[PDB]
Amino acid sequence: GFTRIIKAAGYSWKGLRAAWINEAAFRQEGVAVLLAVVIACWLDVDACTRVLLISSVMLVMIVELLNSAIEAVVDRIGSEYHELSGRAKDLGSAAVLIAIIDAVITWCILLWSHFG
Amino acid sequence: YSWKGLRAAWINEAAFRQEGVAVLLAVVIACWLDVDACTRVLLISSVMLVMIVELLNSAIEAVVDRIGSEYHELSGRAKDLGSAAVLIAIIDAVITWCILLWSH
Amino acid sequence: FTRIIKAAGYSWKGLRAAWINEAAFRQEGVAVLLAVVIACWLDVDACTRVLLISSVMLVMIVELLNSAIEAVVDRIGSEYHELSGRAKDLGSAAVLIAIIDAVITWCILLWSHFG
Repeated sequence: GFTRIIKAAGYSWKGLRAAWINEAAFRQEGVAVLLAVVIACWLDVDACTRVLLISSVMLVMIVELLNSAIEAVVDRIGSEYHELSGRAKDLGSAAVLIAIIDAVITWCILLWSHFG
Repeated sequence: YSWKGLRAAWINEAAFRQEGVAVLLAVVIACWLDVDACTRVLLISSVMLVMIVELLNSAIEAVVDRIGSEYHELSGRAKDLGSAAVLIAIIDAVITWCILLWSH
Repeated sequence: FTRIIKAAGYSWKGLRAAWINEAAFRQEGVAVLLAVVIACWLDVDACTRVLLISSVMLVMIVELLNSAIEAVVDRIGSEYHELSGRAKDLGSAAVLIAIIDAVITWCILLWSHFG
């Protein structure tokens, strides 16, 4: 079904709008993302450098989204159950950090060869 | 664990079959074109990422369904959030191929 | 600046937990620093050096998200008394594709370099 694509596309924009509204950390990163994305589109670099500059930052977005989905499950569980170790939320937090450290290292290495 | 989940996602998820095709297709096309290593890697890694995310999405959807048969605001929020991550990976793959191939 | 310090602590607590508990994570931690060392020491261009480190770091990201899902299934599987590891499977499947992707990357990158 071709309409199945427009359906799953609907479920997506719903989760993008809901991430931007409820999740605060998603908003700040989205700023640094669209900035960096634009910067990459105007930097005089090669298609490999440009893609690597854009994708590394967009990975932060993807990971944060998966982190928000996990938290929504812990919150769901937290409504029925009383105690929460919050260890699942701690692991999803680390994943986002590693994505950021990655994008930072990516941008530095790529720009210090470029500007260097 | 590994092969049990890839055969489960293939038999069940229709969008995963379309990505499995896409991954292998990407590997081929990346190998045919006269491009350098980094280009070939980016051509493949981008599509493989879409698959990696879609698997994590289906993993979450599996948990949401196992928690309760009942839809909650927070459970619906979970599914939609993961479904959005897949889109970004798809778009990221689209951007990747465009920047690389327009330059070629 | 108070929310940022709070989140980074959650990340250290998460990293320290994954290290102590998950053996596969310790192997991947070794892999990252080793990937970094190998990628840097080789007279290698920027994009390749990034891709050599990025690909291995991506593995660590998926392993962490996987272990996060595993923790949720185990909170359920403790209070639900019903175990259908459909989720734990799909998680490990993702990490595998991350690893395959990493090997391919290192292959194609290092193959072209020494070509």
